[PDB]
Amino acid sequence: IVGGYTCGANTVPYQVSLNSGYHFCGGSLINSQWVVSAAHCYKSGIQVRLGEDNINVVEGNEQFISASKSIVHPSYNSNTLNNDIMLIKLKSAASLNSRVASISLPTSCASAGTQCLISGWGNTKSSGTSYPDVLKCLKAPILSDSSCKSAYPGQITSNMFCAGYLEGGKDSCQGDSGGPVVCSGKLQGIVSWGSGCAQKNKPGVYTKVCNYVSWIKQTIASN
Ligand SMILES: [Ca+2]
Repeated sequence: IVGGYTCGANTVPYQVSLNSGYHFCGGSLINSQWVVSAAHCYKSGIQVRLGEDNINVVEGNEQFISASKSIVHPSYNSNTLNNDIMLIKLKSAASLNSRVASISLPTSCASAGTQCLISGWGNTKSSGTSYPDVLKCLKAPILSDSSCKSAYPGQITSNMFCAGYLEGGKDSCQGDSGGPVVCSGKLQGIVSWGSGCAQKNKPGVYTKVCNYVSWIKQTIASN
């Protein structure tokens, strides 16, 4: 997250870190046994880390649980990033409390102008590299589809939205991918892609979760 603020420990209780020896992507806890992330974060050997603030220090609220199954969306396209969404089943259920909690799926899609909260452990610089140990947060609005398509001609599908600031300076970044965009208490986006981070006229692009609720619910019910 570029241009954000330190969230505070366990203030984003649905945020997870995906770990394969190191943090590589975020995700969101949607019930006690399932996480949703970005398909481009797929790899084998995932440990899901719940209850994290500092990802390099054991602080006392963590739960570390291996994945048993990963399910990339049937229609994910790695070249265009269309359908950039993946479900991860935990080997055992997490213990839920005020510091480790699920986020609700949306019943309706959010409109442009709605303010959302984006969070992650990704790079904090638009030039160069500095990775934080503690969770960072950013408040940002959903942009109109017309603004989004004008920023990224030929690249925005109906399964994507832009959020952020056309003036730049505040955005998600590398290492935030897979993490949550929460608006009005519901999961509306997944950090997906952008051109650099925090550049003028290049806001972040997010997977539009409201298009996937049926697939998510059916998949959980059967797996
Ligand atoms: Ca920790």
